Amino acid sequence: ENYYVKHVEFPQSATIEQKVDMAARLVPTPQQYAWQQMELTAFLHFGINTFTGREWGDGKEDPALFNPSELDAEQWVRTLKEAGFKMVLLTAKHHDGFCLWPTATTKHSVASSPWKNGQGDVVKELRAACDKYDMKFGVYLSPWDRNAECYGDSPRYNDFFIRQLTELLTNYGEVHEVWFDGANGEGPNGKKQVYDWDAFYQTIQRLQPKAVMAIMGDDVRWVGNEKGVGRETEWNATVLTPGIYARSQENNKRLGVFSKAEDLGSRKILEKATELFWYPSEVDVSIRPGWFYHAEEDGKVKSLKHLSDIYFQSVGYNSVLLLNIPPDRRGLIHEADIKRLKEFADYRQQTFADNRVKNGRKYWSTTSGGEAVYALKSKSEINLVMLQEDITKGQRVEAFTVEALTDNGWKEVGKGTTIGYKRMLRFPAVNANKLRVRIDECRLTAYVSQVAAYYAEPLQEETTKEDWNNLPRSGWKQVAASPLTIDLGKTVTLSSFTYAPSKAEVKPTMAFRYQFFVSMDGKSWKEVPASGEFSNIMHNPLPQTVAFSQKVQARFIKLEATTPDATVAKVNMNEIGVMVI
Repeated sequence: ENYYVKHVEFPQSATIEQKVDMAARLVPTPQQYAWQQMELTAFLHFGINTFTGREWGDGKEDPALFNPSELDAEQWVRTLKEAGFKMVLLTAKHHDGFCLWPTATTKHSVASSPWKNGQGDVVKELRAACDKYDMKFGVYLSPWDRNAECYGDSPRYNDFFIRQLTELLTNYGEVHEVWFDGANGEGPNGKKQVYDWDAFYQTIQRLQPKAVMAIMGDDVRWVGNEKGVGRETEWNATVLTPGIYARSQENNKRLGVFSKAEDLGSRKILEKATELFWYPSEVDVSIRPGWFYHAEEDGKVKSLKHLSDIYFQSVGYNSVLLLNIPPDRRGLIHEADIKRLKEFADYRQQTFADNRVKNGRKYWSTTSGGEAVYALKSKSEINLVMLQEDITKGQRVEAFTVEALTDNGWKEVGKGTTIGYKRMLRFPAVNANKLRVRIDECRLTAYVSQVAAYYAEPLQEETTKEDWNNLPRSGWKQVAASPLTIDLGKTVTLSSFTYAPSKAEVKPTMAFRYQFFVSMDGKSWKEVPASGEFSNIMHNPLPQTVAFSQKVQARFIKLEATTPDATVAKVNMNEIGVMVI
């Protein structure tokens, strides 16, 4: 049994059967395998953009603006260690070109900033904190540089880039990941850099034998979006050609593949492929809407439910999750982010504390149609199953089914396609005493190395914060759907009600003409005087607050409405707000 490390070329008139056989035996390097094991890593977007409020800087920023008031990289790393992250990855230089360490290559760095009298080095402080907490360290060094005069004079910039890279990879200990962002906004006009990606790779390999080269790299593949969503069917043995190879643009176009594409490795797409790459997916997403810190987003840190969903759709979908948490203008991770990271870590810890499968590491070799049964611990209730393949021998599983043995027989609890490094399936809780896994389809013989099962507490979405409703709807009860009639849950005095079409979107069924009524007992209804028209709502579906002439006492409210077409409107309780005095 032989394996192809990282790349395999199919012989010129290989049959699909031969391609499948070779594909099944394509395997990660030790560095790629070690990377995969991390699972959960942290991005730190920090730089001059933190101080200007921009997501992308333009290269004209004054270094004087870089001035963190109380920077503490130990606070960053302690927070992230405690939250479960296995590496921290710093934006040493973003597209704006401002360097966070005193590089010999340019004046456009912390050396030209007032921070610590020009004597600072953020990269150094982060490395010292990683040293203290035994945290792995990675660097983001933007290929696109909007400050450097030599950008787009290709050989000069390539040398410049290598000199920056060499500093980062020489003076700051071991580096486990080097991130080369593909983003470039020069556009059809402006500067045209031809990067020497191979020389950059040779530098990395010489200085940092453990490192993987990511994104514009052939070690780690961008998942294809920034929203935190991987693929249910995730082939890390992939036809997608790393962008750093000169042949990539033509070969990817010929196969109809690109980073965001749906299918990057099915047998169907193998048909026109002439080679295959071990090039595994990394899901990058921010804890906030933006990558850099904005105070405006302090109330927009992603909810626990959303972060959990991201986890299940990343780590649970055979990707590594790289979650960004941006330090602020103090040079600290903000309190809101800290609290939410702790919540997320506590949720994962609770969820994975008690594996209910006994003997789940019985290594299982099977071909298509094979089944394996696993006993559960006494009195198990489960709603989460985790599977792994032995990817040291390739990625092989193509379809599978999972069943749980109840008091009243086997119940199907999930179905999937790929497994890979790790695949998790969630389903409604069941009480069961065994689990059965069936490999419906696989390449060659599949090797399942673990099955595990858990009870994950179901999480509720966060309540949307609305400045036009100050009586939480958790206390309301719907009395009637049409006309929408609502018991607010106690007697209040109202200054207004608001009608907010769902998603602020126009629809044929929206309210236009209306009468609003109030009652103390839900039987005797008094009309509240109002214009009776949500004027222009069919061209502007943003919320409309109807300010009352008088303070209005109410226990129950009722909205009678017709649509722009004079039909009966449909209104949901979530589209109504009130302001209590």
